[PDB]
Amino acid sequence: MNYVIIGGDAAGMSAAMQIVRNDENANVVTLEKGEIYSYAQCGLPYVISGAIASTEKLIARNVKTFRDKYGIDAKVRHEVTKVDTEKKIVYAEHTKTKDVFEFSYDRLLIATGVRPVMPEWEGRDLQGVHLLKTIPDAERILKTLETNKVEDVTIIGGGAIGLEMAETFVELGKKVRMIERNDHIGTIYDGDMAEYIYKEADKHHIEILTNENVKAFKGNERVEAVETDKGTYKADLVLVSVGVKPNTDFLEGTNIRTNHKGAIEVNAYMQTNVQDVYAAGDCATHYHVIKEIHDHIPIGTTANKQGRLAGLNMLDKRRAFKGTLGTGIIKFMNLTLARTGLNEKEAKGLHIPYKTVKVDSTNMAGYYPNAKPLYLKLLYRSDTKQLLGGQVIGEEGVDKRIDVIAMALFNKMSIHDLEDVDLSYAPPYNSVWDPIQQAARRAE
Amino acid sequence: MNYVIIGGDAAGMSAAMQIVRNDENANVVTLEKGEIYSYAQCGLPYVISGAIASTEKLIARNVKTFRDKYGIDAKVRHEVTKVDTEKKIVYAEHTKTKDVFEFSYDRLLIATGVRPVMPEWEGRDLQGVHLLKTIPDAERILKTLETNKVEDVTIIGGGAIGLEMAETFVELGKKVRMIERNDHIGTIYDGDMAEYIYKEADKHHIEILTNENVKAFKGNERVEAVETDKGTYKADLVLVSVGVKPNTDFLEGTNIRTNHKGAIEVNAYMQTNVQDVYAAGDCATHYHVIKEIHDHIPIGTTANKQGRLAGLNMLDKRRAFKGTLGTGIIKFMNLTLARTGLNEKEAKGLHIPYKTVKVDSTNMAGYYPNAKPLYLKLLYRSDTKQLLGGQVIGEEGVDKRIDVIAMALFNKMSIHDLEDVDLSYAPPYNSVWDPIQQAARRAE
Ligand SMILES: Cc1cc2nc3c(=O)[nH]c(=O)nc-3n(C[C@H](O)[C@H](O)[C@H](O)COP(=O)(O)OP(=O)(O)OC[C@H]3O[C@@H](n4cnc5c(N)ncnc54)[C@H](O)[C@@H]3O)c2cc1C
Ligand SMILES: Cc1cc2nc3c(=O)[nH]c(=O)nc-3n(C[C@H](O)[C@H](O)[C@H](O)COP(=O)(O)OP(=O)(O)OC[C@H]3O[C@@H](n4cnc5c(N)ncnc54)[C@H](O)[C@@H]3O)c2cc1C
Ligand SMILES: CC(C)(COP(=O)(O)OP(=O)(O)OC[C@H]1O[C@@H](n2cnc3c(N)ncnc32)[C@H](O)[C@@H]1OP(=O)(O)O)[C@@H](O)C(=O)NCCC(=O)NCCS
Ligand SMILES: CC(C)(COP(=O)(O)OP(=O)(O)OC[C@H]1O[C@@H](n2cnc3c(N)ncnc32)[C@H](O)[C@@H]1OP(=O)(O)O)[C@@H](O)C(=O)NCCC(=O)NCCS
Repeated sequence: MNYVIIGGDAAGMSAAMQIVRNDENANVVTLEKGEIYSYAQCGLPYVISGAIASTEKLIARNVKTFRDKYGIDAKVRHEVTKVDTEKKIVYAEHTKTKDVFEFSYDRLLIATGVRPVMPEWEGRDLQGVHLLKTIPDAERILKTLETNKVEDVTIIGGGAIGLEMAETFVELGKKVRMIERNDHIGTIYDGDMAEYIYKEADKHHIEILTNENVKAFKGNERVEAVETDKGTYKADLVLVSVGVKPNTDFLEGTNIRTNHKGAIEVNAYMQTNVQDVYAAGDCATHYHVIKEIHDHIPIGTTANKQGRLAGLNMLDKRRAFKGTLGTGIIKFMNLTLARTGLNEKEAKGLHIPYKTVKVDSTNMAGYYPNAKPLYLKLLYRSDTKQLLGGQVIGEEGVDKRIDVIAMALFNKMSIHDLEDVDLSYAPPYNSVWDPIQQAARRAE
Repeated sequence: MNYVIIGGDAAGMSAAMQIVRNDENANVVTLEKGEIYSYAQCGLPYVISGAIASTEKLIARNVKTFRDKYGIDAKVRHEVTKVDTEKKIVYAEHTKTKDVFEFSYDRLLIATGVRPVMPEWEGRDLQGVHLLKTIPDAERILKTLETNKVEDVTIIGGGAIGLEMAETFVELGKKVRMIERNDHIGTIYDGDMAEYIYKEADKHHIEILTNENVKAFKGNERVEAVETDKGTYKADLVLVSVGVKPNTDFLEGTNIRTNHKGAIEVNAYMQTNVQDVYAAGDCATHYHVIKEIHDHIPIGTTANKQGRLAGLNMLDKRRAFKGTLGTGIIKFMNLTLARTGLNEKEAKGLHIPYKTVKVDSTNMAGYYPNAKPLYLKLLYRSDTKQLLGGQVIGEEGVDKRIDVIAMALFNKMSIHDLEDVDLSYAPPYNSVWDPIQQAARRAE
């Protein structure tokens, strides 16, 4: 009956909505550190590029609707600093006044996501050095672009956010450099597939520096350069995108179990090891359908799914989380980059015996106008032929293929079974055998 | 060792290639009535529209390649007129010289497809009255368009071909009318989804006539009008697209079993009831994954799969055909029209208890530029919640959704399990919950 939720975004409010819809007696208090509930972080790079009019467009439901329409007691500017799991009390600080409030719970959900990491580099705090996570973050980047002469941009790190932001700055007419981390090589794409990414970057004049270590950001009051172990380069704006950390520091002393990076362990039902405490989203671990271990792959689709499940389970509407597949998709310049399941680094790290098939193909009938190349790779088990993962790169029809591969991994299909599926074909959409099925046929 | 195949297209040559690849000693004779092997009938409307340079582009493999590279004794202009299943002899008549040849078989495959039906209308034979099946057919339509002054085009019938051809003639700048058969209402799309098709046709000034019966085609040497039971309309070119008949006429007298429309019955292994006689493609029946009965849904994806399977089984590499889902996709003007599994007419005819969910949604994040409307309908069993079928209509991202639905149907998934699949999401491709999942959530 008293439900407390910490975090006011995808996971926390997916949970809140379930409770509110399915328990009319429920007293729901939500605790959010900032001033903005339920917004699409994913739209941030597209507001910065100007493709979306403003950050207000990213708001999915405001705090006024949560309060007035749904009877949720949604707090803004409340940062939780401590949880007492024996007394069942949450302590929150008002972020302006610093006055302390306490909230009694019957069931608690931790839905506090992750934060971007800023390594301990000289110059970290120079004006124009940025992280990107929140609407205020995006506004500070725009403010730097508005109030300065920005021509050279350096991105530290790659991955989804780094690549999307490279595109965003290219589209804003900047000269973009990105300095990539070698600990992140092979983590998303195999090396033979990442080649298409390097080619596309190079084609659009995005300089990618490999095997080079940042050491300081240089400047007086603002950044003007980035220093690495191999040079110093002019930069008028630096975006740091090198990793994330679960926002779980405040739970120190609660006995709530955490993996090595600080993500909260959850069982099938979003429950922690501590009675009546739950977790969901980027702050929690994510059972992996193919690894069969609790991984950490923080994304918004998983966050919404786990938050919804956590709400249902907190109402005792028992329902197991089926897992994540590690699915990810990125728009990068002219290319779409998609992957799901295990890549080679992951399969090797698990000691799962696998083979691969790679096909350079087209997204549709080769004779049809504007058929575009499509590169597709599948991993499958050597013994049982179970499909393990796929990576797809090209300009069109990539999302279709990764979604089909995601479906196959979800159903634990053997690679050769993909040959039997009655997928759609007409000349404007596909070939009579889909690229996935042609790759399946080449498998042993 | 002596394999005889009748039909030199998708099913027949898919079989041929398997036999040739997997039996070094095999003597393969293929018998094709026309002069063209292995071509994409699907590309024909797109050659006619000018989108594809010529019919030559549609040829996948030459008879010269089959003969020289693969050692297949590929005959052209050989029309099989009878089969003696006791003596195991195939009788073919040369289409020009009328000479008769005998071919002895150890295993026989019938891969003779369907033919478009021309009802017995006065004027059937007027110049400018056309069927569309073969490359010569497309050439004759082009000849009519090149010579004759064509302004008004009438299409009799609908379905994929009628719709694709209405677009083709619009793009060639003609005034297009379609006269639709009421025996085919609800057979492909439910009435509520067909509405989008009528709106789209009307939008582009394609006049569609309903509950109106053709009576005659009028003209001198060439066609110039179409008469129905309600009027007579100018037409300089008529395309008739009212149904297909399996090309199995010639088998009368054998004991080879056929369904009511003449399609040859095949078991799991593409075998007829007659020892050592197989069938595949449009001339055969198609086991339906969801109906659990042998249907007839002639389409090129199925023909290639069945032909390949027939070749394999003819070599005793035993492999069962898993079935068809009745998947179909059409480009029509600005819309993509897709369906798979059962629609309401099919579910009702089978007495399967079902419910439906319909969602008016978008293909991607609503705040992202050029997000387009997406209309999606699912049917599911009211008892077990098994997904039964789906129809998807919209401008972009329709093929992706139907392929995901096809995968779900293939795996016999419950509608609510769709909520748990880790499908891809980024703002340019989808919403955080795919439309399929939002519809799934609305189901009982
Ligand atoms: C630039 C960018 C692009 C992205 N693109 C995609 C994409 O294309 N596809 C995709 O699926 N995902 C994408 N994501 C990720 C997706 O946005 C997140 O996974 C999702 O927001 C996670 O939801 P969550 O509720 O777990 O955490 P969050 O959305 O981070 O919400 C956590 C909330 O908790 C609050 N909080 C933290 N600590 C406390 C505390 N002590 N007290 C009170 N409140 C606290 C924070 O203020 C925050 O609002 C992207 C993210 C970024 C930054
Ligand atoms: C305009 C059009 C558009 C299409 N679009 C699509 C689409 O978008 N997607 C899709 O999946 N499918 C599409 N199809 C259907 C697809 O083309 C067919 O399903 C596929 O060609 C069927 O292959 P099949 O080998 O069984 O029959 P066919 O390809 O018809 O081949 C049978 C062959 O047998 C020969 N033959 C017949 N009788 C005899 C005889 N007695 N003796 C000797 N030879 C004989 C014929 O000459 C023919 O070449 C389309 C068809 C048309 C006409
Ligand atoms: C906005 C947010 C609170 C969603 O709240 P929600 O109420 O769960 O979602 P909706 O408002 O779409 O409502 C969904 C429910 O209403 C039901 N519903 C919606 N329309 C319906 C209709 N017309 N008829 C019947 N039922 C309907 C749905 O079936 C669904 O039911 P369920 O929850 O029992 O499965 C949550 O997603 C959020 O905070 N998001 C943050 C933004 C975000 O997603 N960020 C990550 C993006 S990277
Ligand atoms: C063209 C046609 C003969 C295909 O013949 P095919 O030889 O089976 O097809 P391909 O040439 O693509 O060869 C496929 C085989 O080679 C193998 N192969 C292809 N490239 C390979 C490679 N690079 N490395 C290893 N193996 C490869 C495939 O795995 C496949 O093997 P399998 O048959 O054992 O599964 C047949 O589809 C046809 O006649 N089509 C008519 C046109 C049509 O499709 N019409 C209907 C469209 S509507």
